[PDB]
Amino acid sequence: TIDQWLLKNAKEDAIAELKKAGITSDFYFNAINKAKTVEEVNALKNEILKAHA
Repeated sequence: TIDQWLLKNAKEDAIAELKKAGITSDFYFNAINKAKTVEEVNALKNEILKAHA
């Protein structure tokens, strides 16, 4: 039982506060859904800190 996988939950609760940080790229926001859990969504955001910029 791992339907939680699909995710699609932290991508909006996180994008709603990251779009203000300035990062407006779509390569990170779109990949925010591929995340597995909330730790994977917020985790990808921490990657833009280095992977990007």
